[PDB]
Amino acid sequence: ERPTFYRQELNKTIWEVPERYQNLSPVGSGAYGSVCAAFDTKTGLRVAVKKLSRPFQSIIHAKRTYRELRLLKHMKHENVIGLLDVFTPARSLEEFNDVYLVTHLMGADLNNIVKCQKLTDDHVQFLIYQILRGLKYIHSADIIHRDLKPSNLAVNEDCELKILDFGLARHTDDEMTGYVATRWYRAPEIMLNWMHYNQTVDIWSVGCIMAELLTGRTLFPGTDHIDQLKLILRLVGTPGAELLKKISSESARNYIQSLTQMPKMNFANVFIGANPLAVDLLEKMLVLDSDKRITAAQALAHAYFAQYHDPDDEPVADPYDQSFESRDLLIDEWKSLTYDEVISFVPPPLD
Ligand SMILES: O=C(Nc1ccc2ccn(CCc3ccncc3)c2c1)c1cc(F)cc(N2CCOCC2)c1
Repeated sequence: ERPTFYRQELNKTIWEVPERYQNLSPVGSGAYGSVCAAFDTKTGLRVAVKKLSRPFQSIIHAKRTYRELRLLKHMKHENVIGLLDVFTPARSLEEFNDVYLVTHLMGADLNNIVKCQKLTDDHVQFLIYQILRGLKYIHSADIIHRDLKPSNLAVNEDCELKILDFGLARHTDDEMTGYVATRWYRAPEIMLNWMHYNQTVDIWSVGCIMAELLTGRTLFPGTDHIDQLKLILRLVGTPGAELLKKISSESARNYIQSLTQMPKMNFANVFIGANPLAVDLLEKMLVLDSDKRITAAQALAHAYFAQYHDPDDEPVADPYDQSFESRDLLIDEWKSLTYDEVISFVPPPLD
């Protein structure tokens, strides 16, 4: 049953993959992984193959490897990345040291859609509807994306959208410093660590994306974390009594009350010419208090998407057991858990 593997050096990386994968070519890499494009001769699909970099070098890395595979094996939704294959060249656990993941090849993301074409209200309707439909699914499994930005959304020529995560390196202080797309879509409560965050972090990110599809421009292109907070508060208004109380960071909470109070602005006078229903939806997404933000499920029932809403084709996820996240284990334990998931993978219906 075990395929035959062949070797190849590509940018100083030894790729050992099954013979089904041909025409391997580097797309990109980082600390957590290397990615190639290839052609899958079994399914006939252009695919991305990610080779994980030192997946078991520490506890943190091992747990991270296990986490991603558990996530990917669970996600089965039209608007969310599907796992086509996972494999390792190793014939046993003793020699299990490499993991490769395969999915459908992107190419075009929402970033290049927004820069290099005219988007109509009906295109915006369709693209945000598909982000929220994917999001209803993943939130239903208590999965939080936390890094939704236009580079993590794949968009094909028919305007069909998938949510993925193309993060190949760590989410460090330096990667979030300055004038960077890395921070522009983050809910303020996670950007400044105000509190224990909830899944409505992702809804904040949708609002910033929806706004950018409407105007063609970044909503909050802060030059640093504080400049970004100023851009945000200028639009949505400074916190009132109720929200401040909920900010457990005494340090965060005292910086806020130094700011001069500002009202929420008129969104119709920022988003000029836009569908009044878009503006309405945006006002419900872009709300400082995460408790009061619209959820994906609620947002799908909004008038703005009447053209597309179908309550019988907006599925929820099967229960997802995340108890491992509380679990403390050894590198070797995380590794064998990971091995069991590799060996147990069943590919999706062909094709
Ligand atoms: O996208 C993820 N992983 C992944 C798996 C396989 C491949 C192959 C290539 N890449 C890089 C991205 C890419 C894909 C296709 N074509 C070009 C590039 C992979 C990345 C991924 C990982 C996660 F930990 C969470 C989510 N989320 C969690 C929350 O819900 C959404 C899914 C997605």
